[PDB]
Amino acid sequence: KKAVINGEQIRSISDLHQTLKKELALPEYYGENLDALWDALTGWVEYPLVLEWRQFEQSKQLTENGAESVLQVFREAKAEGADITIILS
Repeated sequence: KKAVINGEQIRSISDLHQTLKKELALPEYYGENLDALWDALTGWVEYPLVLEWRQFEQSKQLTENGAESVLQVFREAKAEGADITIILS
């Protein structure tokens, strides 16, 4: 699939969990964190996936580790075995 993080519209990590829940297509109980996300990517999302993380600054410093976490997982998937392309530029 092709996920895309738009920090230009992400008001807070709240919209982030929705952007991943929208691209990855997560369910309602979606933990919206590195646990449910990692649980998803590693058993929910469809690879090869494209995590085009646009503005990774906004939303990331606005919290403590929401964007940097969904990312530690996205990358953890393309690393361990997942076939995801984590982009940030």
